[PDB]
Amino acid sequence: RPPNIVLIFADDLGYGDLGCYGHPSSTTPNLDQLAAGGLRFTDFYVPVSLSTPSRAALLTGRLPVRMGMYPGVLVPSSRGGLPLEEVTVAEVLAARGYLTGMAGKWHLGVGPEGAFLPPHQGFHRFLGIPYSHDQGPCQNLTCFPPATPCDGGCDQGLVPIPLLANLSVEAQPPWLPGLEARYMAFAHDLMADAQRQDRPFFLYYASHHTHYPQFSGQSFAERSGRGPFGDSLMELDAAVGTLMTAIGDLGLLEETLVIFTADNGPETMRMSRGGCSGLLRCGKGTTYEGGVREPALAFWPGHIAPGVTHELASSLDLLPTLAALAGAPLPNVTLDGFDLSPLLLGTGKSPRQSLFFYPSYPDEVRGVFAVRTGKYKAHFFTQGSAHSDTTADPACHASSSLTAHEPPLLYDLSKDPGENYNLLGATPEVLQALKQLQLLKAQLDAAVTFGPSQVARGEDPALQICCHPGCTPRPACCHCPD
Amino acid sequence: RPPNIVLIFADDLGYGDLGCYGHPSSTTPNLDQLAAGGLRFTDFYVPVSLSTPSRAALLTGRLPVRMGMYPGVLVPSSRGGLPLEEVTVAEVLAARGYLTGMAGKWHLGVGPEGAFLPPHQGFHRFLGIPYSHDQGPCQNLTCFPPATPCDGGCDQGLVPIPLLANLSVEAQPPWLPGLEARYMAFAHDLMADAQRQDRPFFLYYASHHTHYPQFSGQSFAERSGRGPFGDSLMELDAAVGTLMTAIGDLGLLEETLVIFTADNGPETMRMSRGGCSGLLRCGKGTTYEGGVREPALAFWPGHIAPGVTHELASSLDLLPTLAALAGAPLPNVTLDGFDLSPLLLGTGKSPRQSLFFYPSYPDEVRGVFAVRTGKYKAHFFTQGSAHSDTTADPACHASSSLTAHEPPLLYDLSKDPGENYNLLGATPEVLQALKQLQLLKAQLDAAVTFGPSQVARGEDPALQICCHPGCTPRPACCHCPD
Ligand SMILES: *[C@@H]1O[C@H](CO)[C@@H](O[C@@H]2O[C@H](CO)[C@@H](O)[C@H](O)[C@H]2NC(C)=O)[C@H](O)[C@H]1NC(C)=O
Ligand SMILES: *[C@@H]1O[C@H](CO)[C@@H](O[C@@H]2O[C@H](CO)[C@@H](O)[C@H](O)[C@H]2NC(C)=O)[C@H](O)[C@H]1NC(C)=O
Ligand SMILES: *[C@H]1O[C@H](CO)[C@@H](O)[C@H](O)[C@H]1NC(C)=O
Ligand SMILES: *[C@H]1O[C@H](CO)[C@@H](O)[C@H](O)[C@H]1NC(C)=O
Ligand SMILES: [Ca+2]
Ligand SMILES: [Ca+2]
Repeated sequence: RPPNIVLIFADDLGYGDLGCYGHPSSTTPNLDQLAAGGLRFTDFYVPVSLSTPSRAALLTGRLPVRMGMYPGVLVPSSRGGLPLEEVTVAEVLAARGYLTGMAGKWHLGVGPEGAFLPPHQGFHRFLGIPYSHDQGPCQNLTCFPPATPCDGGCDQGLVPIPLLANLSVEAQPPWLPGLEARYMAFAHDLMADAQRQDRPFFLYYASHHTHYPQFSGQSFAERSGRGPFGDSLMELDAAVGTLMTAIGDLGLLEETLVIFTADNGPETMRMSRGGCSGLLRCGKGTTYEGGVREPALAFWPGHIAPGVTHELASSLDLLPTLAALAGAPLPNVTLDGFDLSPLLLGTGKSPRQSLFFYPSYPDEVRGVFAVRTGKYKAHFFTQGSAHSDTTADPACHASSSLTAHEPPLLYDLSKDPGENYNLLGATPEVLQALKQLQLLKAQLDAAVTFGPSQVARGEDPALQICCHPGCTPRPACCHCPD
Repeated sequence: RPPNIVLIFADDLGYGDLGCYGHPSSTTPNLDQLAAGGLRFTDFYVPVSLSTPSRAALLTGRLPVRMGMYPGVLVPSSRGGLPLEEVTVAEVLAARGYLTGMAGKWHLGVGPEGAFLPPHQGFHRFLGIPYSHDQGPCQNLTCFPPATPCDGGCDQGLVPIPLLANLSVEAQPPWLPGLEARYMAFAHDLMADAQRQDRPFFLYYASHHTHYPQFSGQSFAERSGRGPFGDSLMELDAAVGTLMTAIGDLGLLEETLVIFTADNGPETMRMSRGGCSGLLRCGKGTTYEGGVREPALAFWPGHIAPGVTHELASSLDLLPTLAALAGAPLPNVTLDGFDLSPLLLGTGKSPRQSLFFYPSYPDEVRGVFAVRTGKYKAHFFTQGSAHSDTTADPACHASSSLTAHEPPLLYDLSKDPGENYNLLGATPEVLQALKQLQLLKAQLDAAVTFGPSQVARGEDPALQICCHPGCTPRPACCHCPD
């Protein structure tokens, strides 16, 4: 019997935000305990530093450029989305007899009649927002009870963020100081129903937590010590605790695999209300470590022994790994990941030796921006980001334009994870690594062909989810609070 | 019966170097275990970001400017040193019937006939170097076995670093790839002798570890994964393990208080061979967090319960704390520290509410550079440092000159520990904190009077420790290897 898989996916969380990663003010007890009793990756990566492309890779196990998930991210009125021809991790597990369920952020397309929503991609049940919770006006929305408004006002001229139950609206806009609870209830029911049916479950919990605007329930409002960002993180942390308690009540601890990760680096433009990359450089939107190296925790009593691993792992590896753990056969399409089960179970080492990073806005001429092989990371092209502004490092700012590098900036991450000292700024070891890194790039650029841009398919405001069909005057008239 | 006190003092170690503090490549098993089974401070500080002044504060529990321990640091031919009129933590414990012993770096003066050496300051036994191990030519010295030279060549035109046994030379220069062992042996004997005499011991272990040049024994050479700096840290870590094993063999675990800390931030000019401040800003030589906030661990089974504390603590508090734990009466002189025993034992909170930081080169006109009260830290004067060069942040570089600030740069460390967002760049809470921080500064500048500069007393090459008295041609002729 395959194990119960619980996949927690954080939004805009940095490498140095969790307590178990050394943050001085963060409050993350549950996550610290999960790490204390399980594997903790120090070198877990994501191919792209943005929500849409990153998530596209997690579910499909393939580089975002293949399925046209570029450039940037999808908006509410986007005409495209994650292709149906694509096979998600939910689809492979469902065929294996898994009760699949997703709670939270999707951001992988909505399309016409909701053709791109979770129910059509392999999930049995679904409760959450079709995209980032800031993609819709929030001037009047309350982020912290009793009545503390969400700063910034969010994306204007849009229909309020809808809380969809499968394919139909449940609220619009939902009550943020209580949206988390709805997810936990949904999660507990999914597991309970799965238990009584003698059927394994799969909970993809894509939290809105630590993405702007920062929100929370009265239970965490001003309780972290790190302010708004802290309270939001404390809620995400508590959500992990409740899921563990629920699994504990059902007596599934040793029969359930829990995994925690985030989609991309910290949005430092949010300043004190944003995440922290720690010692790593830059953040969200950039190909620097701070934006692509995400925290990761593997928990599974009696199977995954507690410790810390410095071995190379990526979000592209989850699908094949989970498929191997569930006995579910891998899809026909070429995956860009590996089976990390040996590493998790402790029977061997990780088969991942190289990592490829693409920019927020890729093209077939420049190709991959950075490649890592072993402890060496080359930067063929560097670029800053608006998401990584307000930092002391000028390289992260939007001011820093796309500059090419020949020879590339070579960094030894084992002794310089902060990417401060360029080696080629020679040694037989270094020189050999260079020729290797240059060849790996050329090989991928030659093989990988960019799939048709889904984002370039245009926008149509008629695709915006409205609570009252044939409403007037749209989109403001689309309403149905709690 | 008072507890056995073991004080491990690291040299040039950053806030983000230990594994338990989130470093991706560091290997520090013993220290990670010590933290896992004891208190771990997230807000432990030092008044000055340099070796000499910092150490002067640890032993005396008073601000370095009081006893004239400025400016900069002491050199081998320095005419001055830590005043004998000063009462060290070794002196108060010795009177309480403690077998005191120091192993490692002193850097608190040597003087004429060695009038400033440890034996005259309260230590019964002593084995170590009178100052930084880089203060003397190292072109020919081997840092890593079998025959790997120390890079940089160190301070030229000086007598080789002497390994003193109390007041007399034992080696010059000593074998670095084996200097650590001599310290451990000395430590084990000190504890053993103390045990049989039914007398409590006090081991001040001031390691040379993570200070340049990086050295190690064959046991750790290329075994950390972080290179030279890593190997050096791995040895320091192992040294902690052996001291614990020794205490375990004597069955003193619950009767011995172990404390680990460092004197100042990472010397980032050493680049990949230097420390890491983590998410904190800048490093050694600066008043920024990266240079004054040091890691700290309190271990004591059955007394100090494992956990993490965000409460304010300083190296200035150790003397009064240890004196309270040993029942030893505090000296007549005014201490700038507090008794942290309630915090350690868990019977109460830390009495420390404010922290004052002085620059590498202070003066009575400008006074304190930065003051912290609660979660707010004000910067009345900012300055970079050569020790903090080669970083991406321009504020740390030596290029950044001493600039005044009116109103001061106000930072909320609870939500901005990286000191990126100046609040005064207003709010009743903030505005009230400002007037408070401004008053605290003015009060200290008015009260504290700078003691006569010991460093300004001049240099005399005749004070250099020579193995062969009346040698020729000095100082090169002063030799006695192992
Ligand atoms: C999404 O839709 C499915 C049906 O397509 C719902 O599943 C049923 O849910 C009820 C409880 O509400 C169970 O008693 C049924 O056994 C479920 N049927 C199946 C086939 O699983 C699901 O609850 C819906 N979820 C949301 C959040 O709307
Ligand atoms: C420093 O000097 C003291 C004496 O002033 C030494 O202490 C004696 O050491 C021997 C062992 O070598 C013991 O048997 C004696 O009992 C010790 N006497 C006292 C009064 O403690 C000490 O060993 C010397 N240490 C170094 C490193 O030179
Ligand atoms: C709140 O104000 C905004 C404009 O600032 C407007 O878009 C929204 O409809 C208003 N809603 C309510 C409930 O007042
Ligand atoms: C080694 O060379 C240095 C000069 O580079 C000199 O100071 C030292 O005395 C020499 N020692 C030996 C043992 O060769
Ligand atoms: Ca994201
Ligand atoms: Ca030092």
